[PDB]
Amino acid sequence: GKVIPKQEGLDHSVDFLREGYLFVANRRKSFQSNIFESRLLGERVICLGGEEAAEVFYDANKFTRQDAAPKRLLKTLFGEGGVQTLDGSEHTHRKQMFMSLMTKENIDRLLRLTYREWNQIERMGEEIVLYDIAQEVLMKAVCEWSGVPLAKEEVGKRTEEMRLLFESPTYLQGRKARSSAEVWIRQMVKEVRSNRLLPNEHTALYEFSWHRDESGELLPEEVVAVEVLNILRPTVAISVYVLFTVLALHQFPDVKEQVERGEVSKTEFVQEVRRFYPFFPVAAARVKTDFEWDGYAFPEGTLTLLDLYGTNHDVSIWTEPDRFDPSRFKDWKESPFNFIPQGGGDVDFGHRCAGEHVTIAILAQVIELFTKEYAYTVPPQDLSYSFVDMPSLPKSKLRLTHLTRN
Ligand code: HEM
Ligand SMILES: CCCCCCCCCCCCCC(=O)O
Repeated sequence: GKVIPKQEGLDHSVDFLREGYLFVANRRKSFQSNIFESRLLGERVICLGGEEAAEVFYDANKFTRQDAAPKRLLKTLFGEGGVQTLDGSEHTHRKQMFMSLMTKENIDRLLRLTYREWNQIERMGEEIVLYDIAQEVLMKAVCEWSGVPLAKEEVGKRTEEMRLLFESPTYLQGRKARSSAEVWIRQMVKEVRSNRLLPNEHTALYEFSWHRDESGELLPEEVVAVEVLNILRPTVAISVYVLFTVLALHQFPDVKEQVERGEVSKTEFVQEVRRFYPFFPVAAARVKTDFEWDGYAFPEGTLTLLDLYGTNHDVSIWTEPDRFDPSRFKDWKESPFNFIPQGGGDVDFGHRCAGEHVTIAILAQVIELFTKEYAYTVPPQDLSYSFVDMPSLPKSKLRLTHLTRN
């Protein structure tokens, strides 16, 4: 029989913009609570953080993603009708559609495509901006991987579009991008179902354009365009983690040397990059019907936020969360709720991120290239990144000089 700590005032949206990734964490410390209530986007909002609130937030008996995501993110970042917006058996079936791609062999294909693209950054020369090059590498690799025709002369435009999507006046700049992208891919989709274009099996455009939902029926063309965009867009967004991974290599020379000696694996270095650096701030959902957790009352329909970054730095879960220390993962298996940079819960039956294996494999290959394959200088520059602006980026965008093969 407890009261949920409540912030006074009519609107805290401005405060959420002011404090970004530190909003939930500042209030969890301030209140000394894993739960509190704010007002934003016109509504009462319940905020949560930590292992046990995470396990509750991913309890499908208690929470629903139906109408959870705000319509403006549907407009710019997520797409309408996507797997994000789905329920029960329908969601399980479509989520199995995404997971069919994440086989080891199909990811191997992707990683061969990224290696081949990366191999050409020796082309550009003695001075690269890593964020730009990463985006273009990833865009060409993931377009190829998904059977998506991407001509050379249009690589700037399409990669730019995906960037405005995952970085979403600028609001409707991102809106315009989403529209352009969606008709591009919708176009290609109808050329697939009418045999004017023939993408390979085990690619997203092929397997999605042909997908039969649980009725036995193909999906609408715009929905297919959305589901493809939910692979193209976040793969390019991996560029942010590329920046943070090379930054980690430069910022923590001792762990870099432990990576090169094999004391810590590449996977573990990647995990600690995803835990240490901010990227996705909160997941969202809605109380299904009135329930109680921990003596607290959740009213039906209440929008609810789970703190991903904050949970990843939770001092009750992690020893010295503020130290970059990949050895914290060796040998340590995470639960599905204590380490959640790309969502919590079970991937196949919950809304956890589809692309985690892809993310980790691409970042591990980056560690290999930027320690063993290439040599380079990091000149003095602004390598700081924001805790309040979303998403966070090292300011200089990682300017590398004197980049030569080892
Ligand atoms: C190749 C790269 C990626 C792919 C293909 C991908 C794909 C997806 C998909 C399909 C979903 C919806 C899952 C569902 O509704 O069941 C999702 C959600 C999500 N993704 Fe990823 N993503 C990628 C990269 C990333 C990156 C770089 C981040 C950075 C933090 C991230 C974090 C998340 C989070 C937090 C969610 C929501 C979890 C939730 O709603 O419970 N993903 N992703
Ligand atoms: C309620 C979610 C607010 C997110 C606002 C900041 C955007 C950072 C997330 C970008 C991650 C890219 C992955 C994706 O494209 O789906």
